[PDB]
Amino acid sequence: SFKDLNLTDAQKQQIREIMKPPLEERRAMHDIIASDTFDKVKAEAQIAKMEEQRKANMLAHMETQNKIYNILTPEQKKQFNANFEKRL
Amino acid sequence: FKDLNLTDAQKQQIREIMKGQPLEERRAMHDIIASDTFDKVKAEAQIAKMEEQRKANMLAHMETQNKIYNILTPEQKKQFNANFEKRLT
Ligand SMILES: [Cl-]
Ligand SMILES: [Cl-]
Ligand SMILES: [Zn+2]
Ligand SMILES: [Zn+2]
Ligand SMILES: [Zn+2]
Ligand SMILES: [Zn+2]
Ligand SMILES: [Zn+2]
Ligand SMILES: [Zn+2]
Ligand SMILES: [Zn+2]
Ligand SMILES: [Zn+2]
Ligand SMILES: [Zn+2]
Ligand SMILES: [Zn+2]
Ligand SMILES: [Zn+2]
Ligand SMILES: [Zn+2]
Ligand SMILES: [Zn+2]
Ligand SMILES: [Zn+2]
Ligand SMILES: [Zn+2]
Repeated sequence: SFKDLNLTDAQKQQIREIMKPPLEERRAMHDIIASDTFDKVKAEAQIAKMEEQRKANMLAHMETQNKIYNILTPEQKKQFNANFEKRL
Repeated sequence: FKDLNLTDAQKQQIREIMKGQPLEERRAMHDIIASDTFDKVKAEAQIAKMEEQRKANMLAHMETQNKIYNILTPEQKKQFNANFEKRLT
């Protein structure tokens, strides 16, 4: 939550600079779920299918969040970390 | 939408299904984000570790939903399947 940190105008521009759900996966889950048996082998295959895309997405997310973290003041960092701890 | 008109035997059964069917990953993520530099190889390791938990969580979720689907009447399964198309998890 980067909104409730009282971002300065410079920080808002910096975040803009930094920042610049497939139905296939649902249909595969549906085929596993709507069946008269639970096929664990087929489910594990399903779960693993978009491993690479997940990796790319989560690396992008974590890098972006790290970049934004590092434009914060020490006061804002403490708030961001406190918020991080009180969520899950 | 649980607009499926669940039999008390069905609901009893569902609760039973659910009854049957952590922090480390989060703190590691936190420590990657709250770091002076982004460490890609470390982030990749965190992501790979999270794939373990995701597989456990997804298998339990699909198994649970499958068990539910199979306590349903033909008309309720049609409805369950229609609801499925509108949902995202
Ligand atoms: Cl679907
Ligand atoms: Cl944490
Ligand atoms: Zn700039
Ligand atoms: Zn579907
Ligand atoms: Zn199908
Ligand atoms: Zn199979
Ligand atoms: Zn396995
Ligand atoms: Zn793999
Ligand atoms: Zn790769
Ligand atoms: Zn993101
Ligand atoms: Zn996040
Ligand atoms: Zn980058
Ligand atoms: Zn430092
Ligand atoms: Zn495993
Ligand atoms: Zn679940
Ligand atoms: Zn089981
Ligand atoms: Zn679901």
